[PDB]
Amino acid sequence: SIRIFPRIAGRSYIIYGQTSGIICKRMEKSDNEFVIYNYISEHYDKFLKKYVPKLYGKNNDMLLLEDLTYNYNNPNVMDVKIGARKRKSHTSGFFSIRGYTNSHDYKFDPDEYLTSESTINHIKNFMEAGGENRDKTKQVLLKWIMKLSELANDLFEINLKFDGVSLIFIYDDDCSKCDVNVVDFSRVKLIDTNDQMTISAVTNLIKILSELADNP
Ligand SMILES: O=P(O)(O)O[C@@H]1[C@@H](OP(=O)(O)O)[C@H](OP(=O)(O)O)[C@@H](O)[C@@H](OP(=O)(O)O)[C@H]1OP(=O)(O)O
Ligand SMILES: Nc1ncnc2c1ncn2[C@@H]1O[C@H](COP(=O)(O)OP(=O)(O)O)[C@@H](O)[C@H]1O
Ligand SMILES: [Mg+2]
Repeated sequence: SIRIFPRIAGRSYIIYGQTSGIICKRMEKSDNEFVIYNYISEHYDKFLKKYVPKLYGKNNDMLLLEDLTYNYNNPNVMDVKIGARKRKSHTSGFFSIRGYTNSHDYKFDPDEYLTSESTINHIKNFMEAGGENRDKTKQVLLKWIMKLSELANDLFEINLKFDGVSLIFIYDDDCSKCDVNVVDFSRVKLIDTNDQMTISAVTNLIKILSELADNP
């Protein structure tokens, strides 16, 4: 019957679709996530196509979403919250890592406030599954930098407050494939300017990933 999806973070009920390449995410409190997918579809379709998993449909309170992990033999996933948290400040100042594949092995704790040193170490821990080939992990980082730098650019022209949105970083163990996408629109709001807090989150990650890519 029901196969639970292996979430990295969050609190939402998420299951595999009965069909390949789909995940079903329950909207717990309101349909606001659906309203925001549809708004972005009508007002910023290009943003939706570049950065956001496909919404294929709705079944009562379930969103049918593209499984970002589907085309991977051995996916490693990191969830980084880049939008404002509800009440708390960010564990790494401009963003909060919420989890990653194998994080329990490094005693990662999502409640722990981190220094720059510990933040960088947790991202390094996440890259460990990618093996010893410096050149291949560096190509993963550069492709993430490529898409995040375009996202930061595009966000200047989008009049949404991306409260609670996450970045889902994915790379294959063999480092042949990687991506990053924006998920979780449940608390996103209309506003009459751009979201400088969320832009600062992305530019700060671009800065951290760039030092990792340039490390000797
Ligand atoms: O601090 P946040 O905003 O990163 O964390 C929220 C938390 O989000 P998440 O960890 O499920 O993504 C849950 O909120 P929802 O995203 O589910 O609405 C927690 O329930 C929420 O606590 P609360 O809903 O009981 O206020 C966390 O917020 P808070 O710790 O800032 O209060
Ligand atoms: N489209 C997706 N494809 C693959 N994994 C996803 C997708 N959306 C969410 N996830 C997984 O589910 C987790 C929680 O997703 P999110 O939308 O942030 O839900 P919540 O509202 O519970 O925080 C993420 O950390 C990630 O592991
Ligand atoms: Mg979330």
